[PDB]
Amino acid sequence: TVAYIAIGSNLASPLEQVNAALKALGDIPESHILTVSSFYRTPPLGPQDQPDYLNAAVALETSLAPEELLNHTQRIELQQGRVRKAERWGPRTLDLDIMLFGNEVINTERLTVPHYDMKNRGFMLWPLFEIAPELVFPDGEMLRQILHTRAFDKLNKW
Ligand SMILES: Nc1nc2[nH]cc(CCCN3CC[C@@H](SC[C@H]4O[C@@H](n5cnc6c(N)ncnc65)[C@H](O)[C@@H]4O)C[C@@H]3C(=O)O)c2c(=O)[nH]1
Repeated sequence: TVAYIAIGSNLASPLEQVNAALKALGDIPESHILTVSSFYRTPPLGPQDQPDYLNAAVALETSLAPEELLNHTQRIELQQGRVRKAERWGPRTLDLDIMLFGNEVINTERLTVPHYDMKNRGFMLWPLFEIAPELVFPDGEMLRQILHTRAFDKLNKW
């Protein structure tokens, strides 16, 4: 099954954290990366003191069940998501979100697929459109149609 995973990091210098997470995704059992979007920069919209986010999308081929894939993404967040710089580990700065999982619809306590808010997030839709422009959602909405309707601002490459 082709799962599409959004990866974001708001560390001040996030390239090494993002690469550690991508390496970790490729090492998930019974799975392997098919394609990775470019890295994109998303400035914060409200308070300008928060760092920019680095955002990307990953196509992962996997035979795992959806909740099993979520277990691994959450393990990676626990293992790689915090960075130490001086005397303490900072807060979690890495987010891994399952956007789509084949054409399955999931609505459990733990997992909502398609991701509940991806249709409002250019930082999710634009990297996904780069790697899967013909993507169709389980209910028949088209990724191109969503971007056409909202005319989201394009994001700069990192
Ligand atoms: N520029 C920019 N880039 C950005 N990147 C990412 C963000 C916000 C990340 C916030 N995001 C982090 C992961 C989860 S954490 C909560 C619970 O959600 C459950 N869950 C349900 N369905 C899920 C699914 N499909 N995948 C993964 N978890 C899923 C899970 O059980 C967990 O316990 C959702 C949360 C959110 O999006 O609400 C952001 C930004 O703000 N700005």
